[PDB]
Amino acid sequence: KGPAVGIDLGTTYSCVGVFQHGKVEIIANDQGNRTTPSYVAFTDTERLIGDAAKNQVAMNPTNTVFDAKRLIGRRFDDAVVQSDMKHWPFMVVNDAGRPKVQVEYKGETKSFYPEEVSSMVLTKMKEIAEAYLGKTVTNAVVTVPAYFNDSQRQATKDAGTIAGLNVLRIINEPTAAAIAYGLDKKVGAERNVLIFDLGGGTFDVSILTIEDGIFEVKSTAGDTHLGGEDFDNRMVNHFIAEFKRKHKKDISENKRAVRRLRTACERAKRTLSSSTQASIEIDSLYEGIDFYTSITRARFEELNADLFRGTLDPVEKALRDAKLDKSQIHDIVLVGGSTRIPKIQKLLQDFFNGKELNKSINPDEAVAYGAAVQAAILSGDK
Ligand SMILES: Nc1ncnc2c1ncn2[C@@H]1O[C@H](COP(=O)(O)OP(=O)(O)O)[C@@H](O)[C@H]1O
Ligand SMILES: [Mg+2]
Ligand SMILES: [Mg+2]
Repeated sequence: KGPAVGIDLGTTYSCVGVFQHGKVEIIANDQGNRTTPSYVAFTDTERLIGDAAKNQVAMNPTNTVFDAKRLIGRRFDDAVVQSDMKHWPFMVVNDAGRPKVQVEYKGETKSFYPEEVSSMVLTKMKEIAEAYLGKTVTNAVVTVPAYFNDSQRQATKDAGTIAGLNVLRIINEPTAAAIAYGLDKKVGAERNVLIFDLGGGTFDVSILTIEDGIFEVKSTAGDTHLGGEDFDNRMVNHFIAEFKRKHKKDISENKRAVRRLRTACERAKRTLSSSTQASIEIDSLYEGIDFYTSITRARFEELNADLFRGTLDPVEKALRDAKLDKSQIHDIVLVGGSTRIPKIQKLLQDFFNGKELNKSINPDEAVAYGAAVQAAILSGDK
């Protein structure tokens, strides 16, 4: 038993919540973080997961694993797996039709099914909740993309059982997100909700119709390769070029420097959702040279402008596929870290002619939050 937890097992970041005393507690990890990166690192001594794993990525490119969700419940020959393989710095191999991640670990070669990597991320998530709860955690609602097929669902469920979790339910991320706002508890006459989920690596738009607490996916739209990482990349390019003019050199081909630069860019991006200017500071970036710079919000918004404006296309598409008009949407919910960008909130709001957004719950926590809630309903404690 214990309390049952909600866990958003995310493409790039995951989050665990628990409903207690009438309230969801989004649980902070060991580093104080309310979301934890979906990273697994192998070194010659130890196995790292989350913040630890990501914190050393620039140092250990080829043995740090991530993106395991893009492999979950799929076969090695899947054309999606085949193109994806070409951007990961880690080695992916075929095991009798099944993809496996191949790493070096303590000097030995080892290999893992997606559901095993995802099981390690769910372990770190279980242990977060347990350290907060001072209890063993056993029961969990785990979330998945609405477009997820029965096999993808089943492998995630197995990710759970391998982490030593009993998965009370696999629920769609955009439904969780609607639940966290209490949208499944309105008044009779059926409602239309749009979930606008812009994450680290993926963009999903969902239209959900809610009839007396029952939830139906009318349409889903989006882009499997649009997310915060892409805005970070437009920044890396700005900065690679900036070093050329300032310091008369080209860092492009140094893996480590470009990664370290990636990390500073990601962090400065987060600051620009709150401030109009952000500083970058990197001791000894390329051959001894220190990099000090800044980036304004206007220039961030400039490097990314097509990407941000373009997020409105899947919105029109999803509205078209749901046989719905703009004016027929009752709530718009923001899900995903990137929806904290004021520009994107401006595009989305303008499109909906001034309609208010549901944005009071941190968008990178709304999935886990609704899942925490649904988990307490499924345990009886709600
Ligand atoms: N404050 C912010 N402003 C802009 N981007 C943010 C902010 N906070 C987090 N992000 C971006 O959110 C993305 C993470 O999305 P999130 O929903 O947490 O993960 P996932 O897509 O894996 O579910 C990352 O690219 C991250 O840098
Ligand atoms: Mg997500
Ligand atoms: Mg708290």
